Amino acid sequence: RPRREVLFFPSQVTCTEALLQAPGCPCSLPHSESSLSRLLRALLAARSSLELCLFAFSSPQLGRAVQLLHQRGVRVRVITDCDYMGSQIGLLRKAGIQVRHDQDLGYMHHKFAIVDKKVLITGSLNWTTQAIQNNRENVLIMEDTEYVRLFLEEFERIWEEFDPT
Amino acid sequence: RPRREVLFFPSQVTCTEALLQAPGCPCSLPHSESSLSRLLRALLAARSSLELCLFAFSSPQLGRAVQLLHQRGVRVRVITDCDYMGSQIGLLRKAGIQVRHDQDLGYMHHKFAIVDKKVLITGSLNWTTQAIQNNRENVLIMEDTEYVRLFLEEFERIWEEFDPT
Ligand SMILES: [Zn+2]
Ligand SMILES: [Zn+2]
Repeated sequence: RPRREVLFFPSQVTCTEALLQAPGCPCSLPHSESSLSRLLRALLAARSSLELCLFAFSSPQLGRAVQLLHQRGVRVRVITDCDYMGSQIGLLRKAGIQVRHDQDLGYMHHKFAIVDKKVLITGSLNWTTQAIQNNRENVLIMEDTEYVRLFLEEFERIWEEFDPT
Repeated sequence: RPRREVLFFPSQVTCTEALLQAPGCPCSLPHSESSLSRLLRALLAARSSLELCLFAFSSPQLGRAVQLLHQRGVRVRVITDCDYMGSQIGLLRKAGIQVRHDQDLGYMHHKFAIVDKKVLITGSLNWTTQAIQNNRENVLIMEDTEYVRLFLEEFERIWEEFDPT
């Protein structure tokens, strides 16, 4: 019953235009699933809340997904290692998504996301196009109440530590 | 019944001299458990096989643990991103442990270990003293037959790809 998946990267290059509600498919890419499309779908399943705790976040596809969730009324909170001050984090911040951050020293090295306080997405993968398309990486997607509890506790500790006020 | 733990880092600094069978405790460090001691114990529980697939590996404590397992007759196979050509990987290689490697370009970005084809240890953590003592990181320790199967399959694919012959 409970979701337990693992995605291995590098991801196959596939079309995500419909998934990401592209404005305006006739493209040449495969229209089938990949590790990236599976990750996107896990995130886009969010109806209530998304916590993101990511060392690095520059993927425009993943940025678009998070944008759409914010536009849908999902409560999005993001922690990254760098403040990123046309970056994705810059665009998320401009859209009104709360982003808190570390010293850009390497210290905040988690790569996880929590969807609706019920699904934990966690791996070796930094959310960058370079890593997604080129690196050997893993991302776990788990509906596990204890892991979600413990990761949400960690998230909230880091969230409060980085409160700009 | 099945093990499902998560270790969060940075690790408390605690004594590991007895655990790592130090030659020759009167030290000033706490003699209690930490995220690092828990990781060490998970590895040292190996009786048969250890597969390590690690972006970076420079921790002398973790190096010592792997050494001891090799000396105990455990079948140790290591994949790292860099060839490391007094490094830990150098010392493991000299001791007769088979190490295979990537291009030192960032591509081999996993941070996992498989103990006795039954426990998967996987996280955000690179096995370096700097990361262990300073970074916010997670390491999962899971007795999960499907995750172990799929991670062992991935390991073997990478192992064969990097066969020096
Ligand atoms: Zn298309
Ligand atoms: Zn001691």
